[PDB]
Amino acid sequence: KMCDPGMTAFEPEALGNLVEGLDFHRFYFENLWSSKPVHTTILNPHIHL
Amino acid sequence: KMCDPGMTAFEPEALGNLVEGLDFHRFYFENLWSSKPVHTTILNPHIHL
Repeated sequence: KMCDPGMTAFEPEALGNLVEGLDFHRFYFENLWSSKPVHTTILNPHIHL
Repeated sequence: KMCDPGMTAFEPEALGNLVEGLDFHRFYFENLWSSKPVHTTILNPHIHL
């Protein structure tokens, strides 16, 4: 819901390629994240309106 | 069916050699692929007619 159907993506899992859509991240939602303790921390956020 | 009987092949599994036929890929069809979740993604396809 929070992502556009034609979402553009640059990430190390794409190996320097540009990925379009949500099909690519689905593999990580299905396999890995479906789960040991994990803590995230956001540092120095900047927002441009 | 989709491959010619005298199919030519260059691939890293051939270690820089040119492989003819389908006997070479049979080892990978029999052993490895006969099976955990795997997702393929095709990027930037170009077709020459």
